[PDB]
Amino acid sequence: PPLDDPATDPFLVARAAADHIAQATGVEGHDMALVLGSGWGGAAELLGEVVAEVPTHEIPGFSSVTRSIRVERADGSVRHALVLGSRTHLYEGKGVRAVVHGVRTAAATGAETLILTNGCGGLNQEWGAGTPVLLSDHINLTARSPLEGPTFVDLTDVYSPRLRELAHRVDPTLPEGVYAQFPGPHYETPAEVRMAGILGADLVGMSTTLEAIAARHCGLEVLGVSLVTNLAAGISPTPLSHAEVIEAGQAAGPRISALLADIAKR
Amino acid sequence: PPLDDPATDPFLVARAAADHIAQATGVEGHDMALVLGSGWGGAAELLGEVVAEVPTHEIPGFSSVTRSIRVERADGSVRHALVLGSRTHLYEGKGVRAVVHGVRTAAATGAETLILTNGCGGLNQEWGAGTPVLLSDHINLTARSPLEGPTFVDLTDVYSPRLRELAHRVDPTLPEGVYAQFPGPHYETPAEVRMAGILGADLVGMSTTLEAIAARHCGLEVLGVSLVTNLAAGISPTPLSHAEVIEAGQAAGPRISALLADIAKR
Amino acid sequence: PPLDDPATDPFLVARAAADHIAQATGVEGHDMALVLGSGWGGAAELLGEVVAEVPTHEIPGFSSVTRSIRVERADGSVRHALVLGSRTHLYEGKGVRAVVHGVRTAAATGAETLILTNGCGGLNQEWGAGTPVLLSDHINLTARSPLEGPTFVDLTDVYSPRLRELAHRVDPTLPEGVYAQFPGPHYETPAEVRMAGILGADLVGMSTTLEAIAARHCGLEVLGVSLVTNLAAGISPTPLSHAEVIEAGQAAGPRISALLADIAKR
Ligand SMILES: Nc1nc2[nH]c(I)nc2c(=O)[nH]1
Ligand SMILES: Nc1nc2[nH]c(I)nc2c(=O)[nH]1
Ligand SMILES: Nc1nc2[nH]c(I)nc2c(=O)[nH]1
Ligand SMILES: [Ca+2]
Repeated sequence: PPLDDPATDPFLVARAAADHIAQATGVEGHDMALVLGSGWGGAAELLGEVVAEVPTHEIPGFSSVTRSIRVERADGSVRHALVLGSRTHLYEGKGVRAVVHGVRTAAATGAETLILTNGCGGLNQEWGAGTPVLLSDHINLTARSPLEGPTFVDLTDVYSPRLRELAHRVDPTLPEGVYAQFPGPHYETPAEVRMAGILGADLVGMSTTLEAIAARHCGLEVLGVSLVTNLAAGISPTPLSHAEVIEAGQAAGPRISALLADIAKR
Repeated sequence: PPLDDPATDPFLVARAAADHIAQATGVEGHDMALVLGSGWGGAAELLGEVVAEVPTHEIPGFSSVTRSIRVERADGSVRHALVLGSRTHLYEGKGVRAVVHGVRTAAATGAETLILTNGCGGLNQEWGAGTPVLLSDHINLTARSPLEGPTFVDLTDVYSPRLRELAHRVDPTLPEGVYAQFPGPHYETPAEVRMAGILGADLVGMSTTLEAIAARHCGLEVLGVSLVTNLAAGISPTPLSHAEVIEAGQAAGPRISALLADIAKR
Repeated sequence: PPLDDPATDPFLVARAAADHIAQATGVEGHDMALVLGSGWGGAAELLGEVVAEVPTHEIPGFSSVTRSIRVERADGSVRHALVLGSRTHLYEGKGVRAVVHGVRTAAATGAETLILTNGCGGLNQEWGAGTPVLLSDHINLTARSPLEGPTFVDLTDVYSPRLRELAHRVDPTLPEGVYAQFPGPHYETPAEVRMAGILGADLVGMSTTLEAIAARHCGLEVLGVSLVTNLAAGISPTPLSHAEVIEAGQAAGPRISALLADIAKR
């Protein structure tokens, strides 16, 4: 049944998603899932040997290619990473269920670990375009929640200290920040960015927190990595050019992809 | 007509609601109404003589028991209190009309006083779990409103000085606070809690302000009382276990039940 | 097709609107457009010669009178100002598309400059009721966006410095401030007002920013002018009576329409 239909149980569709993915991939269960956001598009190429590719629109609940990858750890053991193909934003109007469907499907496949990445604007002048920042916490400014009902979930540690420790083994220099989510799709005015800051955020973007609350609700351990696309409006006196931003964004691709693939082995 | 349809006038449903109530109870008009939040389930047991109980889902506009209670005052005269059953939340996804329908039903019965109570997280460390707090003002962070048109209504004193005066005669030690309504149902993150602080809140919860605005627009005097369920996330260095919370919550039962009962007689 | 039909292209409907206007008015294109807000009702009477009046409920996508005005310039040339009739608020529940249809219809007629006016409450005590204020930036607190897709648009200078400079050649005494948009229609509680102050706003109201973001997306140069209806709740020690507000409101009429006429010539 259609995820859009309020009578529909969202987890029942995630269930059917998971069961399709297992049949189409020959992988009974996965161990971790990655949501590659703006800028990480090739961040999974060094994850490992692709085991299966599933036309994403073919999976229950969805509507480009979801990948199943054998991650090989140093001791030789293997994990199975589910790389979600698409991504649906809150701004698309498709409902919060559609925004978090990837996450709940990740869950149903048994992937206890979730890696959420995104592109965003930075409020700390110390982190320029290209800088990856670990999420230490978040501020959901969407006035939305992906949970329906008396689902009183606790968010005291949405972003697992365990996982950031493992990220800091791969690169002890990665800074940490509080990520704030705006509904988007438009960008923030300088007065809005000052606001984000006053409220305590170090980063601003238009995704991830709904996904994160959803995942914690499913009992997942969540790693959150932002790739600062460029300083937020009004932060730097000398704003980068749009071409400069896109340029600083491509430059990061190899580093960023090296990062994920390494963290994923642990 | 069903409240869910934009065509329906929510007030006409309220009217049907109050007419059902006067018929079923034999009480032609109530004088005051009480909404019992989390932790107040038994706060109306010393209120007075229960004259009638109406299964809530039987009153037009709803869908668990609504009560008419006689309040015997000092001077020997009576007052009838309507104790609204349910309490539909914004997060239930049934619409803002469903949220404030009880308040409009109460207004329709002729109540001129509304007491709203709720359970919330506290940000003042002085107010441990079990602490009742009068609302001196609120901050509605739901980006939603109960009013549907160029209905420009004044909120300069949503929480009546008169009623807080009376409550202080009953118990001059009730502190007062500014309450913030988040849409929920998830709880706030340590960063969002600090944020509520930064914005000027002393308390965070998932209800009440929509109801209060609805009420003032209907001309009622509002008294808001919160019951700190437990310090908000990240507030206390030392979290209280669930046993401590549920425990501090039950110990407060006798006090708030006596509080309302006294307040109702005035 | 109807605008609230998600499959409908909001821009096709703007186009259809621009075409109706062109034939109904005889003017092939407009150069600028004005949105008359609360208190600006007669602010376009001195603009110039009314070349045509089109009942609004008659232009595609709408549902009082939309005006086509010839503006005579210093060098003798002329410009055409499309003065939008109506004005649909976010609160009416019609959808964000109907809120910014006016703007999109203006752009489609070829207008390049847009003057957004509104009445609002003020947080600065030096700007009492009747004071016109220019917007230097805004804070959109509605959790909504007029944009429906990966439409990533830069909002670093929503309110054109160019125009604000012209605004100041006309009247060098106009102060500037940051505008906060609440979804409304209920007004703000004293704490919500302090909140807006802490967040960086000098003015609070129920419109403008979604339109502005919409204009900026269409490539329009935006000039935003508020008229302080009166001080925000809890700001002034001695609040004005509603009689004093409406009065201060009308006494500003001639200055306000002189202002727009002079600005319209440039
Ligand atoms: N809101 C918001 N979203 C973003 N997404 C990206 I990539 N960069 C930004 C940014 O600066 N602000
Ligand atoms: N938002 C919110 N609602 C609550 N309800 C209760 I009981 N405790 C809380 C809390 O800490 N936050
Ligand atoms: N939100 C808001 N809108 C307004 N519109 C006008 I006229 N005055 C106000 C005000 O004080 N607050
Ligand atoms: Ca597993």
